[PDB]
Amino acid sequence: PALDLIRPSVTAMRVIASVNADFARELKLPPHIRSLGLISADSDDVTYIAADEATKQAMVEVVYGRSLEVLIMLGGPNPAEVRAGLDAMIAHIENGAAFQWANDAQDTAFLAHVVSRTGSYLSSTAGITLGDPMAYLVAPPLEATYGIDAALKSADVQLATYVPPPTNYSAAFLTGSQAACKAACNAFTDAVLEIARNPI
Amino acid sequence: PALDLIRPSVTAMRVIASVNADFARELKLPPHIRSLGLISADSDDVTYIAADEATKQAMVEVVYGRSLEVLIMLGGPNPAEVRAGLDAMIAHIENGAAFQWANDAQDTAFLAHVVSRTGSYLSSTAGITLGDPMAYLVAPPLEATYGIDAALKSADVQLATYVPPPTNYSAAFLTGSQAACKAACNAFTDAVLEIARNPI
Amino acid sequence: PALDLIRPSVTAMRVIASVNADFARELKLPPHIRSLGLISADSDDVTYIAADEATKQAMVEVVYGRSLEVLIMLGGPNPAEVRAGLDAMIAHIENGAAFQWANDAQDTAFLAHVVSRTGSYLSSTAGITLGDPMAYLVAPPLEATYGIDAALKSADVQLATYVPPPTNYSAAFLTGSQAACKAACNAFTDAVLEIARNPI
Ligand SMILES: [Zn+2]
Ligand SMILES: [Zn+2]
Ligand SMILES: [Zn+2]
Ligand SMILES: [Zn+2]
Ligand SMILES: [Zn+2]
Ligand SMILES: [Zn+2]
Repeated sequence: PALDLIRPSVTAMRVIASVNADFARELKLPPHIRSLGLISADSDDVTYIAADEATKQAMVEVVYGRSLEVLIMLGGPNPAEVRAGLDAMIAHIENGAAFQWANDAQDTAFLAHVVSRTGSYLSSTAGITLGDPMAYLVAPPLEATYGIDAALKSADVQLATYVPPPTNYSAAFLTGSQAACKAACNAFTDAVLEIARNPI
Repeated sequence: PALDLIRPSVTAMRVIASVNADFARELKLPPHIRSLGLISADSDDVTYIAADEATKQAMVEVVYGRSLEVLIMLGGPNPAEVRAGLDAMIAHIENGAAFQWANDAQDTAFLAHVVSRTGSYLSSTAGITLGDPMAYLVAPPLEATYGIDAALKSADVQLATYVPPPTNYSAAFLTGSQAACKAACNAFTDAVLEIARNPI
Repeated sequence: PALDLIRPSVTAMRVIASVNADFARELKLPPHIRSLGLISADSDDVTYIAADEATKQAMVEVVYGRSLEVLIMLGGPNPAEVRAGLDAMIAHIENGAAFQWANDAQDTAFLAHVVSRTGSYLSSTAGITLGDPMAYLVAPPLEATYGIDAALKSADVQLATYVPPPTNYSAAFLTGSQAACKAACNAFTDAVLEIARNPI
């Protein structure tokens, strides 16, 4: 209704304890990576954030990950490090960051979370130092653009990465400090809400 | 009765997460191998084929394996790679290659499977390139010899390894292509069946 | 009553598959150690002996461990080696070495076990060769001192480590042979029992 979460979910899972010679290659795989985790899920950005958050709890890395709703192949040395990694992705997936509705009619959904310590997945899919804070904002395009601008007019932050909307949602990440990351966040959600009630 | 499978089974299992200094030695163990998998089973050849098939799914290798009905000690770096290995052996053991009866009286049992991509266990217990196809034929001695010959007179194949029968069954492996590996296979089973009905 | 065991127990557990950069450091952690096991328990000495006994079953080592009743952080390369390690600590904890009562009134408790092959935890918290036998004697202070002396007057053994009592119990370790380790052990328990009935 208001800002009620949207529990995302895990739809499939499977570990490949020892990726083929020929697969690791075509796949373009560091030598050190012979184990593999396949995770899929519904929300992309909420998985993106998991992939990230499991790059900190197991020595793993996101070999891959795009919107289908998703797929994230987590790479690691032995399986036991990609397990803990997957088992974490789930955990940050089944109960962590979540979209939210922006109207009551439940038909215009947004996403304002703060990543306080980027693991290696977004530090990198966004010109950043590993760990720097971040504001991951996802909303419908138009609802999106207007909200960033606001975002920005709200805190000393910068666009930390930005090809625009053309997810069928605009997403964007803003760094700066981390409180400022938060206000910006707040202000993103208000923007997007004034429009979902009355702009749109 | 006819060619009804003979489900083999797993009788025991145990991982040794960290083999003794002194055991690894007497055992003649590569340094890289400190974990160990003990598997036992009934059918030998069907385990042999598992040992093989788990050498492809976990970075493991068959440190050992002979007919007792069996024992296969799988070697690996950490345990988590010998687990996935054992868990696979089982899987290819509880539901994969299987002996079959050759008479109806259920008392003369054979084994004709095709290993399309040898892992490192048989490529090696048979002058071969790693992965080359293969025809693993097991049958009572006499039923055995007559059937190979046939085997051979059936497809362009070669004996890829062969000390003869003297398992209480003759076994033998034939390489060549892989279709030819199959006909040879077919022709092995017919041979062995004409005798189990009427030669024997 | 007499010498009835005192089952110790495991109160908490948790694996940290990938210890922080900054934690491993402050913690003073070999590079090779990125996985971590936290175990806690009631009896200290009985955990001490586990920590030890799991240093032999998984490639792990006791990064830490003191009396609180306890905490033992087990260090290892991947998690799969610290798991097997923890799972062993438990096993030698839930069913192995155990305190015992020394009176019937159940209020003066002792501990006489023989560690026949020290792993790396005590070989080292006691000038010893890795594996040398050992006699780990824990008893109330006074009950303690009198009993060692006896200990010693009983077998050719040596104090293998000794800051005295000031556990709220004196503990001490005696090496020598391993039978002699045992008599010494026996004689420690009698001593401590003559006093728990009548000295004390
Ligand atoms: Zn594991
Ligand atoms: Zn948030
Ligand atoms: Zn595992
Ligand atoms: Zn077959
Ligand atoms: Zn494991
Ligand atoms: Zn004892």
